[PDB]
Amino acid sequence: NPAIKRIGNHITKSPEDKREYRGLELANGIKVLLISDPTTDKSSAALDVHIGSLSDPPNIAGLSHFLQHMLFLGTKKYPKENEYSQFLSEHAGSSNAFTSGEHTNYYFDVSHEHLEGALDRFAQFFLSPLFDESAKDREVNAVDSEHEKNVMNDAWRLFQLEKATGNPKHPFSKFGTGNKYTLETRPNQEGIDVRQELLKFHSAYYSSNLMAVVVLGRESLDDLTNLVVKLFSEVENKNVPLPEFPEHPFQEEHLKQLYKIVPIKDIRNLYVTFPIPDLQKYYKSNPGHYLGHLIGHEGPGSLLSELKSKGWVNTLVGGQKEGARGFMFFIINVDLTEEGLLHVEDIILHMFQYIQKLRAEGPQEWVFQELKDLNAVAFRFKDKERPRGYTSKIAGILHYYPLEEVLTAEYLLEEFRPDLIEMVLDKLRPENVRVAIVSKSFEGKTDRTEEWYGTQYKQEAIPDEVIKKWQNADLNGKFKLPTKNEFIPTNFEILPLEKEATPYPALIKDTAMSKLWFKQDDKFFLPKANLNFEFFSPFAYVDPLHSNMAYLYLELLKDSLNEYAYAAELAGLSYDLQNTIYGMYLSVKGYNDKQPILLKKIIEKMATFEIDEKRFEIIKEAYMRSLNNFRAEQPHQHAMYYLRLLMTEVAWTKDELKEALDDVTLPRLKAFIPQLLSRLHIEALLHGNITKQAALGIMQMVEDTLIEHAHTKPLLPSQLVRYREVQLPDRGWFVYQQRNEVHNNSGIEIYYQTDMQSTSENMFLELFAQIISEPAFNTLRTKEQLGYIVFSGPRRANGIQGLRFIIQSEKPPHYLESRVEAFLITMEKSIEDMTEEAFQKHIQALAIRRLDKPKKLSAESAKYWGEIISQQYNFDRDNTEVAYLKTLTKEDIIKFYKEMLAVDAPRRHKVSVHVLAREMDSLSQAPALPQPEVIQNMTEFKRGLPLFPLVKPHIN
Amino acid sequence: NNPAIKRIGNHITKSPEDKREYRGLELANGIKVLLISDPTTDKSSAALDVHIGSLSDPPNIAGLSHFLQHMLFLGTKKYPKENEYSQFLSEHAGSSNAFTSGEHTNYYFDVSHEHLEGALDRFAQFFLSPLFDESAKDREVNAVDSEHEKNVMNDAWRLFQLEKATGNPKHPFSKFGTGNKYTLETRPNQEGIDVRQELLKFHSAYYSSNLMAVVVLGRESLDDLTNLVVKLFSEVENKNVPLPEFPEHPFQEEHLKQLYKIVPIKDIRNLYVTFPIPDLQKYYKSNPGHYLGHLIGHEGPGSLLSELKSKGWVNTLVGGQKEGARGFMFFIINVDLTEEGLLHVEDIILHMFQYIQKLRAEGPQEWVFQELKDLNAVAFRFKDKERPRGYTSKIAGILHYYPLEEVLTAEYLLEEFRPDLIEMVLDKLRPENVRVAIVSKSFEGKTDRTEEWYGTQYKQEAIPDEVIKKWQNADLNGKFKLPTKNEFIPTNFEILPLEKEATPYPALIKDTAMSKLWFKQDDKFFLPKANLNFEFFSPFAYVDPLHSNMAYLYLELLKDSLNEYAYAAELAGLSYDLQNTIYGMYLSVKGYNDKQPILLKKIIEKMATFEIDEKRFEIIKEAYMRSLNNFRAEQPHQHAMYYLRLLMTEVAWTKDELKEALDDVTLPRLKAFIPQLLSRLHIEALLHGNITKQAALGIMQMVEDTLIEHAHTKPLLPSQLVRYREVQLPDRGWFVYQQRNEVHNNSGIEIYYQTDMQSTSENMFLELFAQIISEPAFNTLRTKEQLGYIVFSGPRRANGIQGLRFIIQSEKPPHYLESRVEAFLITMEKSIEDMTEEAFQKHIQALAIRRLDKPKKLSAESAKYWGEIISQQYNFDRDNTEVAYLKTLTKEDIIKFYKEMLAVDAPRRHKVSVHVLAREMDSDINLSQAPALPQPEVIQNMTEFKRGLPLFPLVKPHI
Ligand SMILES: COC(=O)NC[C@@H](Cc1cnc2ccccc2c1)c1cc(CCCCCc2ccc(NC(=O)[C@H](C3CCCCC3)N3CCC[C@H](N)C3=O)cc2)ccc1F
Ligand SMILES: COC(=O)NC[C@@H](Cc1cnc2ccccc2c1)c1cc(CCCCCc2ccc(NC(=O)[C@H](C3CCCCC3)N3CCC[C@H](N)C3=O)cc2)ccc1F
Ligand SMILES: [Zn+2]
Ligand SMILES: [Zn+2]
Repeated sequence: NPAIKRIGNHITKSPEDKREYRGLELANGIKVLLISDPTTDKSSAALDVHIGSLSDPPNIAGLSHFLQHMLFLGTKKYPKENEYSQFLSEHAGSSNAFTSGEHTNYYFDVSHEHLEGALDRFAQFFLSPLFDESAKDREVNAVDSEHEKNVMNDAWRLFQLEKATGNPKHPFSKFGTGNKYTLETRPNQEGIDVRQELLKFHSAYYSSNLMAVVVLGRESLDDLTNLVVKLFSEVENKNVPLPEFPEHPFQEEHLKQLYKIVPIKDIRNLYVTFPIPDLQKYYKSNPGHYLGHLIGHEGPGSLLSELKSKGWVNTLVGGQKEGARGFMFFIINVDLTEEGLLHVEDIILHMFQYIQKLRAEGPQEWVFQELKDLNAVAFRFKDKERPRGYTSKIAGILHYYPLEEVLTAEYLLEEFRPDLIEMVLDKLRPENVRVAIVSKSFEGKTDRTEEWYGTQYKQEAIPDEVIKKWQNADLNGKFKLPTKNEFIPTNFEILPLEKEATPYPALIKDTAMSKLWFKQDDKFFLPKANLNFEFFSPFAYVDPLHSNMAYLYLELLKDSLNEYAYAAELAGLSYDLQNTIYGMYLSVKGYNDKQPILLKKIIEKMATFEIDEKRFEIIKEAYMRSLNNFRAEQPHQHAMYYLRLLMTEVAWTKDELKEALDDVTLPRLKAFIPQLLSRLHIEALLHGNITKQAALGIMQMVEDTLIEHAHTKPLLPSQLVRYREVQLPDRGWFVYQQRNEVHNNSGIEIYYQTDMQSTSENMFLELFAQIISEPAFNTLRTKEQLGYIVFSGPRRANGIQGLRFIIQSEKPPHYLESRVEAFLITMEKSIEDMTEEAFQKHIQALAIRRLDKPKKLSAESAKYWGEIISQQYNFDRDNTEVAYLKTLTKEDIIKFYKEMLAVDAPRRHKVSVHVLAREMDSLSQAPALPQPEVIQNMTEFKRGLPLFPLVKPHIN
Repeated sequence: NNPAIKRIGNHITKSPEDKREYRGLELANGIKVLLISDPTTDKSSAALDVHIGSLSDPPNIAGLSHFLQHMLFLGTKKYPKENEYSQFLSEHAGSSNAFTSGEHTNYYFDVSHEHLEGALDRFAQFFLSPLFDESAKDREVNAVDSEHEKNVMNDAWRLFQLEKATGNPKHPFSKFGTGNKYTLETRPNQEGIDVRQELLKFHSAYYSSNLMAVVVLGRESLDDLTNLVVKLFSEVENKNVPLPEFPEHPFQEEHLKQLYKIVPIKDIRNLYVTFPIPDLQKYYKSNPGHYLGHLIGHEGPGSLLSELKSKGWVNTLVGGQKEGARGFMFFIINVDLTEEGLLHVEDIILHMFQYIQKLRAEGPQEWVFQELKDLNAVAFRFKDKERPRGYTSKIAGILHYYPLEEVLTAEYLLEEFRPDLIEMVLDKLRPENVRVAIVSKSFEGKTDRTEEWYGTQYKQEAIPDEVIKKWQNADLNGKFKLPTKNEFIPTNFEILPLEKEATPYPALIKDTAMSKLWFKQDDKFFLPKANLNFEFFSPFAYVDPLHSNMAYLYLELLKDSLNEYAYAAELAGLSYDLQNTIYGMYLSVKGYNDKQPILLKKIIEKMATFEIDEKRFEIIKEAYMRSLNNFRAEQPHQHAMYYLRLLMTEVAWTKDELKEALDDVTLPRLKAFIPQLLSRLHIEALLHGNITKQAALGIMQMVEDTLIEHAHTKPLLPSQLVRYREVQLPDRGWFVYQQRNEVHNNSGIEIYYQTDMQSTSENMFLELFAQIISEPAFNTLRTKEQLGYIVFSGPRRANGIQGLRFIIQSEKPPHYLESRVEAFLITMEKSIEDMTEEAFQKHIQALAIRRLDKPKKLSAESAKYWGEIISQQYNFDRDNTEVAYLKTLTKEDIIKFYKEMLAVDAPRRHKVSVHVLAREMDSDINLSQAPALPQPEVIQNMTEFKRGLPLFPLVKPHI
C-alpha cells in the first residue's frame, strides 16, 4: 500500500486505443506500466533489468546471458525448475527472454484467466531464485548451441568484427553471447567456480532501482496495481549506479581506417561508419532520424538514385545506430555491384558530396514537419500488438522515458532544432570515417582472424590523399533535396459497416478474367485495407527460362518504381510483388486513402514497362549470385528444399534456374512480358476499410488497365491447373541424400505422408501433432541433445498432408532416423497410458491455438488468403474443425497412428531427405527399420508414381 | 493334256525381286485363272470376279447385282448351314469380303495357309449350288439399306450419284447401284414383284463362267494349285453370256457446256471440271491419259497448280483419266477453292484451258514418257510384297482386261511412245466438251433441283457461249511451263552388305541430351529403301491452344512451301510426312534411300529458315478454321472416341478452344513462335532400312547441325521431357460424358473398362479376354441383335495404361447399347465357364500366331519399332516374351481377372462411357438378360473430372 513512490500522470495514448494504462514507480525504484484490457485473449508480464553483456566480467564472457538462462530455474516458493514452463504449458501460455548489451528482458503470455498464477511464478525469480545446479551443464550447452548457430551467419560475424577493431579495453569489444569455452573450459582451467561468479554478478547488479515491470490483463488498473505492489515491493533495492559508457569505443587511432573482410555467401557490401555522441537525450527533436531520412532517402535526387544510376550499388541503408549509453554511430551501408567494388573511393566521395549538399542548403523545417506529421498518423493508427511483444518492448522503453511518454516514445517529435542537425552533420566528416569492404575478392589477401567466429580480414590506414579528396569534394548537381510527399494520407474516414457486410470474405465477382473475394473490416476499424492479387499464367513457370524471366521482370519492375513507391512506403502505403509457381502475386497494404493511386501506377507500369539495359545486367548478376548463395544456407533449409522438389509435380531446381539464366537476353525478356500478360486469370482478396462497390471498382480498374495496355484476355478454365503431390506407395520408404558443402551440421526432413486433407484427416493429424508436440521437444532436444533444431508437426502441400520431423544435428541422418522412430514407439505407449483428463487437455490446447483471434487486419487477411491460395475457401474452417476435434477419442488417435504412422502401419508412406555435414562420411529401443529405396534421379522417382487428386473447393 | 484346261499361259512376267511363282491358265468353261505359289505366306487367299455389276441391274430393282452379292454366300447344297463359310474362316484365322461395281462383282477370302482347300471348297460351292436362304433375305435388305444410309451422309457418294443423275438418264451410267429398303422391299411389295424370283432370274441370266476370273494364292506348288482349281471350278456352268459394252458416252451434247451449283454437307468449296473421253483402256501399253494426267496434275514449278495457288484461288488439284465402263471414260481436273477462288471460277477454268493449250502448242514429249516408263519400271521391280487377300481380288479383276502373261505388269509397264494417242486425247480437252460443278454452302437456299437417291440440293445452268468463247480464245500464259528433268529419280539401288555388328531389333546408337537414335539395318526385305522417323520434342508445341494452333499452321505452311520441290521426290518414290503432335512434331521420310539425305536436308533447312508468305498464311489459317468446324460433320462414333481421348488424357485442347484461340494467331505471333519452338528440342529417331550404322549417325548429325546452325537449337532438360498420364478411375465407378452429333441421325458410343498399367501379365490377361470375346461380340451385337452398322471391341492403350473398349454406332439410344453390351459380357462370362480346354487352347493359339505374325514389308516392321519408341517402353522382343507368358495362362486366370476387373459387380471395375446422341434424339423378345446397371455419374465439366481424380504413373522403359 505505501509501497508506491509515485503514480504518474496520464499515459498519452492514441484516441483509437481502448486499453487503459497506468504508470507508477514502486518505493524500491521499480518503474511500472499497467495495462487493463478486458477483451484480451491473453495476459502478459515483462521485467527488463537495465544490466547486460557490456557489464560481463572480462574473465567470464557471456555471464549476463548465462544468468538469463539460470535465473528461471526454481525458487523458494516454487522449487521445481519445470514449474514455470509447465504452468504456462497447461494454461495456453509461453515465455522467452533475451540479453542485450544493457538489458536482460524476461517475458511471458498466458490465458487471461490465469494472470495471478503466472505472475506469481515469474515474480519469485526476482525474490528468492534457487539457480538449480542440475541444469548447469545443459544451459551451458544451450548458450553454446546459440553461438554455434551464429558462427556461419555473415551478420553475426560482421557484428563481432566491428567490436574487435575498436578499443580492446572498452566493454564494446566484449563477446556477449558466450559459449562452451567461456562458460566451462576456460573457467575450469582458470579455477573459476561459475556458480559463485553467477551468484556474485546477480547480487551486485540485480537491483530493483534498475528494473521495469509491465503487466497486461483483463483486471482493472486498480487490481493490476494491487497485484504488482504485492509481488514486486519485496524486490531488494541495492541502489546500483546505472552503467554509462561515455567514452566512444572508436578513438582517433580507430578512425580513418579501412577494413577488408571475407564473407561466407558471395556478398559484396560497403559499410561506412562515423562515431557520434549519444543522441538519445534529443529524442524530441531527433536530429539523427532527420539526417537518416535525407541520407537514406530513395526518392528522386537521392544519394541512392545517383549511386544506382552510376551502376555502383543497388541498396542503401543510412542513419543512426545505437551503441550503448554514451556512444552511438551514424552509418551509410550499401551493397555493391562488380563495378562498385572497383569504385569504393568514388562511392564514399558521392556520400560526402551528398552530406555537403545538406550543409550548403542547411536544415529544412518542412522535412521535420513532414516526419512529425507522419509519426503522429503512424502512432494514432498503430495496429494492436500481441501482448507478449507489447509488454517486453515497454519494459525496455520504461528505462529511457518518463512514465507518461512510454507509448509515444518512438513516435512523437516536437521542437525543430536546426542547431543539433548542424551539430550531428559536422561529425559526418572524412577525418571521422571508418570503412569496411566485404567481398570474396579478399580470399587469400588477409592476415588477421577474429577469434570468436574465425572471420578473415585485413586492416589498413586510409591514405591522407584519399581523406583530402573526400574533404575537398565538389558540389554535384545530380543530388537534390526530396520534394513534398504527395502520399501523406488525409482521409481517415472509417466507412460505416454496410447493411450487407459479411463475417468472412464473400465471392462478389466470378468471371472468366477474375474471382473477387471481399470483406469489409468489422473488427479493427483503422483506416487501412489489404489488397491481395494472384495473377495466373501458364508462361510464368512453363520452363526454367520463363521462371527466371518472371523473376527478372518483377525485380526490374520494382526497381524502376522504387523512387516513386518509396514516398508511399514512408507514408504507410506499401506493396509486395513476386513471381510464383503459377504466375505473380501482388499485395498492397496500408492507408486506403491513396491506395488506388499506388495500385493503378503498379498495374500501369506492369504493362508499359520499359527496361533499362544497365539495371537488367546488374539485376541478372545479383540473381545469379542469389541462386549460388543458397549453398551457404542451413542444412535443414536444404533438406526442406529437396523435399518440395521431390514431392511437387513440377519444380525447377536452383541448378536448372542458374543454367537457363545465361539465355535470358534483353530482347527475350522484352518479348516475354507481353506474352506473360497476354492471357491472365486474377484471384483477389480485398479486405478492410472499403465498401462492396469500392472493391468492385478496384478489381475493374486492374482488369481495365491490363486490357488497355497489355491486351489481356481471360485464360480458359482448363488452363487453370495446380500441381499435385506425389502419391507414395503403401509401406514404402524412400531416401534422398545430398551434402551441405558449407555447414558442418546435418539436416533432415522426415515426412509420413498421410492422406488428402478433409475435416477428419486434418484433426487426426493435428491432435496427434498436439499430443507429441511437447514430448518430441523434451525427448529429442532436452534429453537426447540431438540438435538446436528439433521440429515436429503437420506438413501441408497441394491438398495433401502428413507428419513431419525436421532436425539439424551434429549426428548423422541415419542416427536421427532411429531416434525419431524410437520416440514414435515411446508415444504409442504414452497415448495408451495417458488419462482421459490429460487427453482432453490436448483437445482444449489445440482448440485454443486454432481459435487464436487475429490482433491486426493483416493477420486476418493472411488467414483468408491461405484459404484462397489453397483453393479450399473454408473461411469458417477453425469453428467446424474445433467442433469435430472435441468429438475425438483416444481410441481414434490409436487407430489412426496404427493405420498410417507406426513402423508396421499398413498405409505407411515415408520419405526422408538426408543432408550431410561438410566433412561427414557418405536410450529407448529403436524399432527395426527396412532398407530404404534410394532416389538417384527425381524425374524417374516422380514418373514411377501416381499423383494425388486436387482438393475439392468448399462452395457456399 | 488335261481336258478341263483350255490353255496354260506362257511365262507370267514378274519382278526379279518377287520369289512367288506364277501360273496363268484358262479352264474349258471359260474361267481365266492365276495361280500364286508362296511357300513363305502366313495366309492363303482366293478371289472370284464376275464381270457383271450394277450397270446390268434390271429397271424393276435398282441395286440387284449388289443384293445378289449379299444373297449368293448364304448356304449351298454341299454346305446348307447359312454361316458355314463365315464360321469356317473365323475358326481358321480367315476373313472374307466382296464388292459390286458397275461391271464387276468380286468375292474374296484369306485363311491360315494350312486350310486353303477347306475354305476354297466352301467358296467354290457358291458358284456351283447356291441356295439363297429366304430366312436371310430381310437381314440382307437391311444390310444393303444400312450401307446406303451411311453413304447418304458422305459428300463424295452424293457427288458420285449426282454426276450419274446429270448425264443421259436413259444410259445405264445413271442407275443407282447400291439399292436400299425402298428398292429391295417397299417398291417390289407395292408392285407384287417377287424379289427372290427376280434375283434368281438375274443370277441364272448373267452368272456364267466365261465372264468369271479366279485367283488362288497358297503355300502349295503351282501343280497342286492347278489340280485344286480344276477340281473346284471346272464344273461351274457356262451360259456363254455376252460381255456388256457401253460405246455410247453417257454424256451427250445436251449434257455438255453445263454448269452445276451443289450444296455439300461439310463446309467445303470444291470445283470439278470433267470432259467425256472414248475408252482408252486398249491403249494401256502407251497410256496417253497417264501421260496427260501426269502433266495436267503436275505440282512442280510451272504447273497449272502453282499458278492457281499463286493467284490464291486453290490449294490442291487432282487431274487425269478416270474409269467409266467398257466403251467410255472421263478426263477430270478437280480443285478445292479458297474464298477468292469461289468468286473466280471462270478465271480458274481459263487458266486450266491455258495450260491445256500450252501442251497442245508444245506437243508430246518423249522424255516425259521416258521418265514415267523408267519410274514405273523401278516401282514394279522394287515393289513391296502385297497382302494376299487384296492381291488376289485385284488380279481377279485385272484378269478380265489383260493377257495371262501381263496381269502382274498390267498397271506398271509402259512400252511404246504414242504421240498420236496423246494428241487424240488432248483434242477432247476443249471448252465445248466441258462439264463444270461448283460445290459450296453459299448455294444453300439458292437451288431448285434435288437428286432423289441422296437428297442432294443442286442447280443446273447452261454455260453462256460467251463464256465458252473466252475459254476457247484464252491467251498464251507464260507461267505455264513443262516440268524439267526430275533429278530425284533414283539410280543407286545397291543393297549395302549386312554389317558384322548388325542387330535383329533397333539399337540405341546415339544417346545425347539432344538426341536418342534407334537404328536397324534391314535384314529381311533387301529392297533399296529406308524409313527415317523423327519425333521432335518441345514443351511449346502444346503448352496451350494458341501454341498448338501455331505448331499446326507452321507445319502446314512449311509443307505448302516445300510442295513444288517435294512433288518430284514423291513421283520418284521418296515421300515424307510432317505433323504436329501433343509433344512437338513428327517427321517421317520413306522410300528409296538414294536421294533421301537430300530431301531430309531440304526439310530441316526449311524448318530452321522458314520465311512465311502472308497470302498463304491467311489462306491456310482460313482453311484450318473450316477444318476445325468440319469436325461437327464427322460420324458420332468418331466424336465418341475424340471425347474419350479429351477426358482421359492429363492435357487436351478441344476443337472449340483451338478455334477460339485461332483468331489470335497473327503473322507476327507465328513468326515469333517458330524460333521459340525450335530454340530447345529433344530428337528421338528411328532409322530402319538399307543404311549402315555410319550412314545413320551421319543423318542424325546433319539434322542436329542444321537445327544448331540456323535455329540455334539447344537440348531440353531431362526433367522437361514429361509425358502425359491417364486419369485413374475409382474402383466401382461409372462415369458418363454426353454430347450430341448435329449432322447425323445415329448415336455413337465408346465404353471403356480401365484395368491397370501395362505389364506382361496385365497385357495378356486383357488380350486373351479380347481374343475370346472378339468374334462373339460381332455375331451377337451386330449380326443377331442388329445393334448397329459399327460394332467394335478390343484392347484400348494410351499413356502406358490399358483396358477393354466397346465402340458402337447405332440408331438406338446410347443407354440401350449400354444394357446390350452389359448382357453380352454376362454371356461371355458363361461362355468361358462352359468352354472346353480344347476351345480355350485354340484361343491361346489364334492369339499367339497373330502376335508372332511377321511383318511382310519394311514399313510394317518399322511401325512395330516406332510403337515401342513412342510409348517409351522400347520392348522390341515383346511378342516372344508375351506369347511365352500367354501360353502359361489358364481358364481360371481369365475368370479371376474378369471377376476382379470387368464384371458388373467387380471390386475394381473402372467404367467410363462417352454417349454421342443422334441429331433428332433427346436425353423379353427372347434376348439375353441385361444386368442391373447403377446410376452413372454424369460429367458436366472435364476439368473438374480430371482434378478430382489421381493420375496413373507412366510405364518404366525396357532400355
Ligand atoms: C549491429 O551489427 C553490426 O554492426 N554488424 C557489422 C556492421 C558493419 C560494420 C561497420 N564497420 C566495420 C568496421 C570494421 C570491421 C567491421 C565492421 C562492420 C553492420 C551494420 C548493419 C546496420 C545495422 C544497424 C541498423 C540500424 C539502423 C540504421 C539506419 C536505418 N535507417 C533506415 O531505416 C532509413 C530510415 C529513413 C527514414 C528515417 C529513419 C531511417 N532507411 C529506410 C529503409 C531504406 C532506406 N534507404 C533507409 O536508409 C535503420 C536502422 C547491418 C549489418 C552489418 F553487418
Ligand atoms: C468416281 O467418283 C466420282 O465420280 N465422284 C463424283 C465427282 C464429283 C462430280 C464431278 N462432276 C459433276 C458434274 C455435274 C454434277 C455433279 C458432279 C460431281 C468426284 C470425282 C473424283 C475423282 C474420282 C475418280 C478418281 C480417278 C482418278 C483420276 C485422276 C487421278 N490423278 C492423279 O492421282 C494424278 C496422277 C499424276 C501422275 C500420273 C497419273 C495421275 N495426281 C497425283 C496426286 C496429286 C496430283 N496433283 C495429281 O493430280 C487419280 C484418280 C473425286 C471426288 C468427287 F466428288
Ligand atoms: Zn541464450
Ligand atoms: Zn454391300
